[PDB]
Amino acid sequence: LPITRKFYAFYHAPIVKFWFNTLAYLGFLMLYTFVVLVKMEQLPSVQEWIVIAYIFTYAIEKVREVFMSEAGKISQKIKVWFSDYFNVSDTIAIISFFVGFGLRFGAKWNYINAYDNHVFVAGRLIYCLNIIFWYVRLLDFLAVNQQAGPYVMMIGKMVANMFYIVVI
Amino acid sequence: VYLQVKAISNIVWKYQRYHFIMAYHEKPVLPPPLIILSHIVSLFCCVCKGPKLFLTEEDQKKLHDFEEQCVEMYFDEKDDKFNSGSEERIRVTFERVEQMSIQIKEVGDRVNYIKRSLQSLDS
Amino acid sequence: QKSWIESTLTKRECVYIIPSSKDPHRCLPGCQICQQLVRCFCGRLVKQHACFTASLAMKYSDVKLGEHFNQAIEEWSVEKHTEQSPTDAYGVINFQGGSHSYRAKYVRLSYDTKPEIILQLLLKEWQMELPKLVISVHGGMQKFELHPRIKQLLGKGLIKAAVTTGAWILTGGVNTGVAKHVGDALKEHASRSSRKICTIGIAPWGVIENRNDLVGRDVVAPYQTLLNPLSKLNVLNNLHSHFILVDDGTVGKYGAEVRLRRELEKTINQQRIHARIGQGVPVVALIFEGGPNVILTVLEYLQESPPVPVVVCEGTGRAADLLAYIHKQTEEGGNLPDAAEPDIISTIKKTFNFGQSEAVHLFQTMMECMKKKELITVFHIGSEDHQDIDVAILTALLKGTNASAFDQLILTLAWDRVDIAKNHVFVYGQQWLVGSLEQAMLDALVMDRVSFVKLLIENGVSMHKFLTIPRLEELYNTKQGPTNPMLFHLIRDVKQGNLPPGYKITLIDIGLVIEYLMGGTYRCTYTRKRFRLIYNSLETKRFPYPLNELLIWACLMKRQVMARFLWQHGEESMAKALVACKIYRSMAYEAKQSDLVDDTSEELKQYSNDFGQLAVELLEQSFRQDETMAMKLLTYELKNWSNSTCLKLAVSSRLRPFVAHTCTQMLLSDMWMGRLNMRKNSWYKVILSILVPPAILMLEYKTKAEMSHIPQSQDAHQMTMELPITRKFYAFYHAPIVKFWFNTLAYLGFLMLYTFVVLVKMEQLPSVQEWIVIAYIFTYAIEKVREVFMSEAGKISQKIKVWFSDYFNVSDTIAIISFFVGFGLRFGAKWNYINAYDNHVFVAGRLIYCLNIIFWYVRLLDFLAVNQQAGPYVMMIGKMVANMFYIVVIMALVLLSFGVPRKAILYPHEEPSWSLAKDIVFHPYWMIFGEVYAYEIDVCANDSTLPTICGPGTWLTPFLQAVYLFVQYIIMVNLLIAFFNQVYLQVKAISNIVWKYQRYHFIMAYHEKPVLPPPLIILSHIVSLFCCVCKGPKLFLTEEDQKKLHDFEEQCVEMYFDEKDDKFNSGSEERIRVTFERVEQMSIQIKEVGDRVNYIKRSLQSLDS
Ligand SMILES: CCCCCCCC/C=C/CCCCCCCC(=O)O[C@@H](COC(=O)CCCCCCCCCCCCCCC)COP(=O)([O-])OCC[N+](C)(C)C
Ligand SMILES: CCCCCCCC/C=C/CCCCCCCC(=O)O[C@@H](COC(=O)CCCCCCCCCCCCCCC)COP(=O)([O-])OCC[N+](C)(C)C
Ligand SMILES: CCCCCCCC/C=C/CCCCCCCC(=O)O[C@@H](COC(=O)CCCCCCCCCCCCCCC)COP(=O)([O-])OCC[N+](C)(C)C
Ligand SMILES: CCCCCCCC/C=C/CCCCCCCC(=O)O[C@@H](COC(=O)CCCCCCCCCCCCCCC)COP(=O)([O-])OCC[N+](C)(C)C
Ligand SMILES: CCCCCCCC/C=C/CCCCCCCC(=O)O[C@@H](COC(=O)CCCCCCCCCCCCCCC)COP(=O)([O-])OCC[N+](C)(C)C
Ligand SMILES: CCCCCCCC/C=C/CCCCCCCC(=O)O[C@@H](COC(=O)CCCCCCCCCCCCCCC)COP(=O)([O-])OCC[N+](C)(C)C
Ligand SMILES: CCCCCCCC/C=C\CCCCCCCC(=O)O[C@@H](COC(=O)CCCCCCCCCCCCCCC)COP(=O)([O-])OCC[N+](C)(C)C
Ligand SMILES: CCCCCCCC/C=C\CCCCCCCC(=O)O[C@@H](COC(=O)CCCCCCCCCCCCCCC)COP(=O)([O-])OCC[N+](C)(C)C
Ligand SMILES: CCCCCCCC/C=C\CCCCCCCC(=O)O[C@@H](COC(=O)CCCCCCCCCCCCCCC)COP(=O)([O-])OCC[N+](C)(C)C
Ligand SMILES: CCCCCCCC/C=C\CCCCCCCC(=O)O[C@@H](COC(=O)CCCCCCCCCCCCCCC)COP(=O)([O-])OCC[N+](C)(C)C
Ligand SMILES: N#Cc1ccc(COC[C@H]2O[C@@H](n3c(NCc4ccc(Cl)c(Cl)c4)nc4c(N)ncnc43)[C@H](O)[C@@H]2O)cc1
Ligand SMILES: N#Cc1ccc(COC[C@H]2O[C@@H](n3c(NCc4ccc(Cl)c(Cl)c4)nc4c(N)ncnc43)[C@H](O)[C@@H]2O)cc1
Ligand SMILES: C[C@@H]1CC[C@@]2(OC1)O[C@H]1C[C@H]3[C@@H]4CC=C5C[C@@H](OCCC(CO)CO)CC[C@]5(C)[C@H]4CC[C@]3(C)[C@H]1[C@@H]2C
Repeated sequence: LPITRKFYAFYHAPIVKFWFNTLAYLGFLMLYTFVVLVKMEQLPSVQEWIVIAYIFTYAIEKVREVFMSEAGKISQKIKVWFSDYFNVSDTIAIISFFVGFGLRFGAKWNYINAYDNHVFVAGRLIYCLNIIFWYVRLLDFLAVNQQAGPYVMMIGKMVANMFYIVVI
Repeated sequence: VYLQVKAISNIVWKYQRYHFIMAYHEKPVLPPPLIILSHIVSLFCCVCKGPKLFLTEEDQKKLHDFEEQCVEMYFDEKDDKFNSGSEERIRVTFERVEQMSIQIKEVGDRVNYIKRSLQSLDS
Repeated sequence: QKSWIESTLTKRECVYIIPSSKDPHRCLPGCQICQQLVRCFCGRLVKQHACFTASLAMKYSDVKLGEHFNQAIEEWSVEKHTEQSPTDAYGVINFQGGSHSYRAKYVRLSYDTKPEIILQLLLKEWQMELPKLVISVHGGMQKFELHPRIKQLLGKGLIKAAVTTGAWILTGGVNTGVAKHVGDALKEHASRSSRKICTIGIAPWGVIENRNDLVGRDVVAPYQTLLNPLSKLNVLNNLHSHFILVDDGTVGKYGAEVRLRRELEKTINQQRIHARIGQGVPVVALIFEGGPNVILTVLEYLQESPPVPVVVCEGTGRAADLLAYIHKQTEEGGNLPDAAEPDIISTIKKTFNFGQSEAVHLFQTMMECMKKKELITVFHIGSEDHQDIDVAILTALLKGTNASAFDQLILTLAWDRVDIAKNHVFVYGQQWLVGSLEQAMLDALVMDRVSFVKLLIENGVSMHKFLTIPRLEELYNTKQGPTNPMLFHLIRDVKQGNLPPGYKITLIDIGLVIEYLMGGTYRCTYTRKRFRLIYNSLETKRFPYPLNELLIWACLMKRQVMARFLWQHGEESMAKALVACKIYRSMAYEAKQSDLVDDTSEELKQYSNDFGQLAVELLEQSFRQDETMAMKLLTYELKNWSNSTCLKLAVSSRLRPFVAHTCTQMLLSDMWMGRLNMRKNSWYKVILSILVPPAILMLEYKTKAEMSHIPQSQDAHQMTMELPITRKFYAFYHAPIVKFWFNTLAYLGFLMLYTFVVLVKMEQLPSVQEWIVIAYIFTYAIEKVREVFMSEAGKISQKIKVWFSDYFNVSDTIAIISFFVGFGLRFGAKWNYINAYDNHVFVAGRLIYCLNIIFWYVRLLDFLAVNQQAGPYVMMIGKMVANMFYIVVIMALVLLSFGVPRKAILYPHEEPSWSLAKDIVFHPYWMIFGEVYAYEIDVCANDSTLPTICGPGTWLTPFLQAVYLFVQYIIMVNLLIAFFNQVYLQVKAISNIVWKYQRYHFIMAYHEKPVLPPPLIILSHIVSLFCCVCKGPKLFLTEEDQKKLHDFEEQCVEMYFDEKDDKFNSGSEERIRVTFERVEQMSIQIKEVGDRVNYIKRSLQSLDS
């Protein structure tokens, strides 16, 4: 196979698109985690800008995933993509981070001590909680394996079929 | 409830593996920090400029032949898996042996007439 | 042109015109209605002959104006008045409406076509293989009628003979004749849809119905099932596959059967039946009620050269009956009994409705038909006369056609059918040629016909006699069978890349493959200096044990069904099966690695575990007879398999169920004992007798009789050839159980000192204890080196690959290397002379000790697993740690899902630090173990240990943690419990087997270990070193005992088969099968009596009256 057709066949492989997103997402969770733990000044650090960039561009990937879906009438496109645990959890996590970035960038910043503007405080605690949507998503990646998938697909069927013991 | 959720959860997994693979098979190459490039390319050009199993007409026939034979076997095997089973051979055996009893005893009668005959014909 | 059919074949058709019967019927002016109706002698309506040149004559009436010598026309020359052109009717019938739509196919050619063309397209274009029989059914073709038994039974044969020989039944095609009748059989049987009989049934395009439906080039046809009551044109019969529709160039006419159905028959009989075989493909002629023409056609095949035989049938109709009728009257053929020589002509009259001049003419044909009664037969369904027309058909080609039993057999070989030859070739008083039996075994082996191998080896063909170098050597060099295309791969590997053009495989080569497949040091006979000589020189050119040499062939070339057959024969049955399990297991590994197409590996892995399961099932059949001899079987030097052992082969194939049998464990115990009888003695006494040497003299040992089944070294054999006091010590100390309890009590005296050093302070120089500690490890390390260099394996790269495939030999390497980093930095240091633990070098070297210790307590599981109860539980902790890696990663997301928000919400001023890598992982890990940090939740509360962490957002952590533990203590930690509880039997069952297997490698390591433990072992090293520079076990039998053991194996094999045959024949499922099949047959033989008895009654009601 020639050199030019020997790249195109790699990059347009599903396994490659996976291990080329995982290593990005696992480089997103290592920066976001860094932002969440480390203090946060008036303006986003280089890391936090890259964090917003992923989510934003990721959100666009989730819109185009809807409009260019197989389904027909939009009301049916908006009924298969929301019948998915992680596409809801993205919606909740993309909408929430932009409540967080809204109240974090959009704030008065007392200039004496942060965490004296409850607006600023709020927008962070949105970040520090939205994070749970993004570690839990690694089960979308970890379930690729023939051994791990099932154990991920059991934690739904054990949480569901024990609601009644847990009320007792 | 472990076996009966582990058996299912394999099947729900192997089913969801379809919707997952066939989403990367239409996903951009480039990940969601740099995907915006592949979006602008597709956007810019779609305003300006799924998979298929491409067979040759010869292979459409060879595959068509494959389906035909494989159907024919499915029936020819199950018919034998039924006729070869013991429960079925007991049924036939039973129903024969019923019929056999009949066609023997009527001979048993008839033979008893050919005997009392020859005991008296020539005498 | 794109189509080889019409590119080659052509269609003939009338091009001139010849008015057939000029005289018009009615409608006073002839001119129009004459031409409109009066057909050409061409065939169809004269007006229909388009073919433009004729149509510029049809314009007025015809060619050759009106009268214009009306007599002159009257021939329709089928070359001048009839030109041909490329075919435009060749396609595929679909038989519109057919109940699963059975298919066929058609062409349309000119009868002058030569058979080379019909044959080549048949086998190229239509893509078939040459058959192995041609049943050309030249019978009567008048839609005739039969009785059910002969409608039904006669097919049971005819189908069967043709599916068992891949035949091509060659009918007349049409559904109003012999074609119609075979279809009645073809459907009643259905051939269990497959590539069954590939019936041809050649007929014309002239008498055919719906010719216009299937016109066009390579075109599907809507050919329809027209059972219109009159329909002068006829349908092709249903079940017939491939058709030919030879267009003479005329509707209505006949003749497009014989011009080709002659040539085809001869032309197939001209071709070779198979690559190996060199006969002509057989032709057999079947007759269903024939006719005036057929009864001559019958005669023609009798008169052909080759004399193609015929098969007729009593009770299909006129001809088959009469040919069977005169077969009764005529005796010898030459006779005709003259008392009835027109009395048959009385019958010849009534059956047909013949006349007189033809009556003798039929009778004439009957004579030459009988003149050779030799090559013709009859089917008497009414009696037991060679039942099931198969045998008659298959047989008839052998009885009549003069051919040697070789030439007979070799045909039956091609037809994969012994039952014929078993009862019609291998019959009484036969002229069996000297080498024909041999030359046939050459063919049955290569072609994979085990059934004829069995047949020939029964009738007498010694493998010892039929197994030279040249014979055997080419059996590899054949493609004429189910070849493994992988054998050529392993060869080109061991040649290191070399690959000549044709490459005659030599027996040097097969040896080097087996040396490579069996591994270790397995030297085949094919590579030894002796055999290398004689191979470069060519009964001394024979092999002693052939079925040991073919069993390799049958397995290298992946011919399982041959391998098992060649296994039950011969001798050394257990050994052979375990070699096969290694070869297949070894080919599978090379297939996976070196792929080219479909792995065939699971095909081989199934082939290994089949043999490898016979050995296990052959052993138990020997362990249940005499457990003693069945332990000698596992140990006697084989001498045909590289001086190896029936057990060292199982271990080589990782065949756990054999080493984990209860005979391979009672032997290993008997070696674990040694010369000790530890069923009387007790483990108390050994531990005493070690620390009390003179208590050895009160231990009850075993006699040389009780150590017959126990393989020994040379020296112990000598101490039993040449008990005294001096031989009563040597037998103790050189016991494996003693070498164990004499190392444990050292190692357990090492761990009690090392532990003392680790805990107690450590001054500048090692204390007496720590010197003894170093001594053990050092001398122990030497024991681990010599354990490698003097290992069984060959090339060092393989010695350095088995000793590192062991959990504790790695852990030693890590622990011996590490302690000498520790002793290096502990002895090699400056020692501040004010306080230790102020030299980080010294500190370091200790913490190496205090951590290396974990390698040395964990090793007591190598000692504790000796027990039959503890071993498994030790061999489970591997299979539970392995098969839960994936729950435990899910348990680490949840940990950081919680640890990152909490350290973010509670400590919101943290500069970058390494503490942000502990405190996101630290407390959330100790929560899994029930430490809730209850006075650190709700840090703003009044009972808090963290009243300074109170700030914005810190009310969220009680919720996160609630969610956390519900996952990490109720969902997930109780998912483990449910994991283990449900994977317990299936790991406990295994872990027993993995333990009982590893007990081999453990015992047989003390059986080559020094007596003296790793503090004092250095003495036994220097002794062996000093002397080896200056100066495994064997089961020593006497020649008499080699025979008694040989007898033991023989009988035990014979029972294994004789028992399983009865366990199958005694089972209910099998008795139902027979009962069923009998009771079917019984129904038949009763009801026929029920008939017959009903005739003997109506008789006697009227005879005397
Ligand atoms: C695929 C489908 C699923 C995904 C859905 C995707 C859509 C996501 C849905 C989003 C809807 C959620 C609400 C909007 C977010 C802001 C809300 C907010 O509080 O704003 C604040 C900031 O408002 C500003 O104007 C300043 C900061 C810039 C706004 C950036 C947010 C919009 C980005 C959206 C990009 C989305 C596009 C993504 C690409 C498609 C207003 O409050 P404040 O000014 O801070 O208050 C000052 C108070 N003080 C003066 C007393 C201190
Ligand atoms: C910084 C962070 C701040 C926020 C933190 C707080 C986060 C709170 C945590 C939230 C937990 C989120 C996980 C649950 C996801 C849904 C599960 C699912 O898919 O169920 C089912 C969806 O069934 C349907 O019928 C589809 C529509 C229902 C969607 C449910 C929306 C829940 C919204 C909650 C709003 C929460 C928002 C709260 C916050 C304002 C599964 O599929 P199905 O049943 O087969 O689908 C029907 C298909 N069918 C008809 C063909 C069969
Ligand atoms: C006091 C505390 C109380 C407990 C608190 C809450 C804890 C519990 C969680 C609560 C979250 C709310 C979602 C509940 C799930 C609903 C759906 C379900 O049950 O199963 C359904 C799918 O299930 C899923 O898609 C998700 C299953 C839940 C996973 C929980 C997250 C684990 C990791 C979080 C780590 C966080 C750690 C850090 C936290 C800071 C499947 O059900 P089914 O039977 O197959 O039905 C058919 C489905 N069908 C319609 C699509 C065909
Ligand atoms: C079967 C196969 C598996 C087993 C493998 C068996 C082989 C084992 C493999 C071993 C490889 C591991 C490395 C070698 C060990 C020393 C490393 C080290 O740090 O040395 C140190 C001591 O160096 C000295 O020279 C002083 C002490 C004597 C050296 C004794 C160690 C060698 C013994 C080996 C006997 C092995 C043979 C055993 C018998 C066969 C160097 O550092 P330092 O001088 O302390 O630093 C001073 C710094 N300061 C001045 C600032 C304070
Ligand atoms: C944050 C903490 C996280 C947990 C920490 C880590 C803890 C866990 C341990 C980690 C150690 C790393 C080794 C893991 C084992 C891998 C191999 C395996 O799974 O099984 C394999 C063998 O297994 C063995 O030979 C060893 C099994 C592990 C025993 C663990 C030590 C127990 C005692 C420690 C006491 C320490 C107490 C003191 C501590 C100071 C068998 O697997 P299989 O399926 O049969 O496959 C076929 C094998 N075949 C190829 C040979 C044919
Ligand atoms: C269940 C049966 C039990 C009862 C039910 C009754 C329900 C009624 C509940 C009512 C809640 C509202 C009243 C409280 C607000 C008053 C103000 C206050 O104290 O603020 C405190 C914040 O504390 C909170 O905000 C408390 C938590 C609010 C959410 C409650 C859970 C949602 C319902 C359940 C759903 C969950 C989802 C489950 C997911 C699976 C601040 O005070 P502080 O703490 O001292 O810190 C400040 C210190 N500083 C100023 C120095 C920095
Ligand atoms: C969105 C997807 C992107 C794709 C990812 C790649 C793009 C991301 C690339 C670069 C991003 C950063 C560039 C800007 C400048 C960085 C400065 C900085 O932080 O320096 C710090 C290192 O860096 C960190 O501590 C944070 C970044 C590295 C670790 C986290 C991400 C790694 C994973 C992603 C990559 C591997 C993937 C792994 C998984 C497969 C060092 O400084 P400090 O720690 O402050 O201390 C210094 C000492 N002092 C303070 C005393 C002076
Ligand atoms: C930057 C430099 C490069 C290195 C960076 C990257 C390092 C590596 C990255 C990740 C760690 C795991 C690597 C193992 C992959 C092995 C291959 C494999 O088989 O993958 C499998 C799973 O494929 C997955 O992608 C599984 C999920 C991993 C990504 C998500 C993070 C989960 C780990 C974090 C969780 C928190 C734990 C936190 C712990 C502190 C897919 O194949 P298979 O199942 O074998 O398929 C079977 C059949 N088949 C083989 C025929 C197809
Ligand atoms: C490598 C393998 C070799 C084979 C092993 C045998 C060879 C090893 C032989 C002898 C080694 C010691 C000889 C040197 C001098 C010892 C001095 C000493 O320590 O005295 C102490 C006893 O001893 C101990 O406390 C440590 C040694 C004995 C216990 C640990 C090993 C026992 C196991 C091995 C043997 C049984 C095996 C059991 C399991 C099967 C007593 O002094 P103290 O404790 O300091 O207190 C005194 C009071 N004072 C301080 C107030 C004054
Ligand atoms: C110096 C003065 C003398 C006293 C010192 C010596 C004392 C004794 C030494 C050790 C204690 C155990 C002794 C039991 C032995 C009984 C005999 C036996 O059957 O052994 C078995 C196991 O053989 C072993 O060797 C098991 C492992 C013990 C040595 C390693 C230490 C593990 C225990 C410590 C771990 C740390 C725990 C910490 C706890 C605080 C072997 O035989 P079997 O399984 O019966 O075989 C079944 C079939 N058969 C019978 C037909 C063949
Ligand atoms: N290859 C591959 C592959 C890749 C990813 C996945 C994960 O698939 C996620 C989808 O799987 C769906 N899903 C799931 N998801 C399991 C799950 C999701 C999230 C979490 Cl935190 C957990 Cl504790 C478990 N369970 C389902 C069920 N019981 N019935 C039907 N659908 C289920 C869910 O809607 C979600 O959208 C599965 C397979
Ligand atoms: N008789 C006897 C006898 C004596 C000792 C042993 C101990 O086992 C020794 C070997 O056993 C091997 N082994 C083991 N060892 C188990 C083990 C070893 C160490 C530890 Cl700490 C633990 Cl938690 C468990 N598991 C194996 C497996 N699942 N498959 C194949 N081999 C396995 C391992 O390589 C180790 O070297 C086993 C039997
Ligand atoms: C998939 C998983 C997602 C979460 C996670 O794993 C992978 O992502 C990782 C990224 C890590 C951080 C990267 C860089 C640094 C900088 C360093 O700066 C030293 C400065 C100074 C000290 O004084 C030198 O002198 C401090 C540590 C820190 C913040 C890491 C902490 C652990 C983190 C958060 C890891 C976390 C467990």
